[PDB]
Amino acid sequence: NTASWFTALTQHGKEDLKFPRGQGVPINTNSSPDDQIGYYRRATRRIRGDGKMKDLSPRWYFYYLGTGPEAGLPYGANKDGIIWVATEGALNTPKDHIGTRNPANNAAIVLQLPQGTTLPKGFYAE
Amino acid sequence: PNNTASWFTALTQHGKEDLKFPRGQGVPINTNSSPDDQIGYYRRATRRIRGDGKMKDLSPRWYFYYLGTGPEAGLPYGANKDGIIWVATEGALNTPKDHIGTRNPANNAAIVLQLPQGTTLPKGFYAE
Amino acid sequence: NNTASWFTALTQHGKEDLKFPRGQGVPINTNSSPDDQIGYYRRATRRIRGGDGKMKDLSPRWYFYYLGTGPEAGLPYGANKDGIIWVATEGALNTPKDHIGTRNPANNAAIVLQLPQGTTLPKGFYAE
Amino acid sequence: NNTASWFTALTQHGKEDLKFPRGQGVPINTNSSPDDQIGYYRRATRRIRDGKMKDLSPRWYFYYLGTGPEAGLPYGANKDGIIWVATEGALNTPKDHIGTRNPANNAAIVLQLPQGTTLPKGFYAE
Ligand SMILES: CN(C)Cc1c[nH]c2ccc(OCc3ccccc3)cc12
Repeated sequence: NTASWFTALTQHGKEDLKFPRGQGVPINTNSSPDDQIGYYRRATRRIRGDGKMKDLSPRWYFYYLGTGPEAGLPYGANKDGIIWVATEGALNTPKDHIGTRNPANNAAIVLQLPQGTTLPKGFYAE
Repeated sequence: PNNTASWFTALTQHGKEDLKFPRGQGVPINTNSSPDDQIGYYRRATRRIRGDGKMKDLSPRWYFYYLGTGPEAGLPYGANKDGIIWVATEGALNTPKDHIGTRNPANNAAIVLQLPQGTTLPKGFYAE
Repeated sequence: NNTASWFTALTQHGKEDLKFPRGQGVPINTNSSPDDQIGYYRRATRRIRGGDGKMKDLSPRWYFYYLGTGPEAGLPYGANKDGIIWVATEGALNTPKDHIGTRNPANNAAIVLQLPQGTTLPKGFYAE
Repeated sequence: NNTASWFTALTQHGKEDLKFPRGQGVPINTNSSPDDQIGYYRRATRRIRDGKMKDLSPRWYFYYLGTGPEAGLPYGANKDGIIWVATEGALNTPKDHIGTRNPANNAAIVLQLPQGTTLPKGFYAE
């Protein structure tokens, strides 16, 4: 059982998450500038108040390049539910030394975006 | 700064009943806490949202706060107030849990809420 | 002998594999104890001859089995195996559940798969 | 189906082949139990193209007992390119519950040995 190192973004709108070029990577003080590159993956949630199934707001979780459920996807690969982000000067190499989080040992880092970042309409952290 | 929060994620109600747990159950599991500390209250949070152009009432959410902490930190166990329901396990202490306090959401993530062994939640409630 | 899940299958009508948040996803079984609430879903894929005469896959079915029972009775909880996903209810014992075992359809109907109130499912799956 | 070691490789830059003392050599995996700390390293030499053929430094990959390209080998099995290792407290049972890694959805774990572990000469975790 693995997990993102960070908490999620919640989507309230109808369109997929998308950051402008050069933003989107959560702050992690234990990472280096080389490490600042990854993807957000959508997690869908469904529940049962009597209209059978109700789709809740999707959530989007960040994973460093080369880790997570899509560890094998190269940066920029087109896949539904996957969107790519990177900071200027980050290296296009797998971040196996960071890997993913095991919740039995570490709670998620509160997701925080760098000063001046623009979240698209409808998206909120926590 | 100046951000207070429940230590746990919310129980959302899509049914019509207020939250209620049979006496002895209903406090979420917190591996960083003792059985003395298993006492507190859920508190109701209302919300609206915008479908579009429609002042759309949303599903109530309930948040757990340990006894003596949170928005009703001053209220004693069992005090009657609309939007507040009480919960505790057997053998928990009727003492304020100031050492646990509330969560700083900038500093710590919420604990996803899970009722302990053999605890069901009323119809129309779900964790998220 | 040869046996069956105690429960009817969950069919995957979406691209997403079956998954549940920790604590969630064990089928409701009034004949069962909170100690027993631990197991796995196993994907069963069927092929069929299509109208063009080529084999083609049907929608995958996911069958629940209590821990220590069924086709993967040898696996400990959390084992890594394609087509196997794990579920456990808060406070279930990580012990093999050989006392409840698997079903003989000769003398036992399957229990209609029902998930506890407030269970979050992935898209493509439906909770009756 | 086609899988990979859970860990990055040990590269043999020298002429010593792997060998650890009693109870040493199992990589640090916090998603495993004292029961599981048992398995083998398997050599993987690669060949590269002045226009002749060329060996590179052999890469040793760790596979838990019961898993990998030699999953049907019991502990202590004698085979060229196979070295065996176990921690005190481990079980001599196939660890199919760990299995091997699909790189599509899991990054490699950087191979790390516990403090005090002794390595032969010429061996490095790149
Ligand atoms: C939150 N967890 C602690 C749940 C967990 C309990 N017992 C496990 C055994 C294996 C596992 O994941 C398999 C695995 C992971 C990394 C490397 C090899 C194999 C996960 C778990």
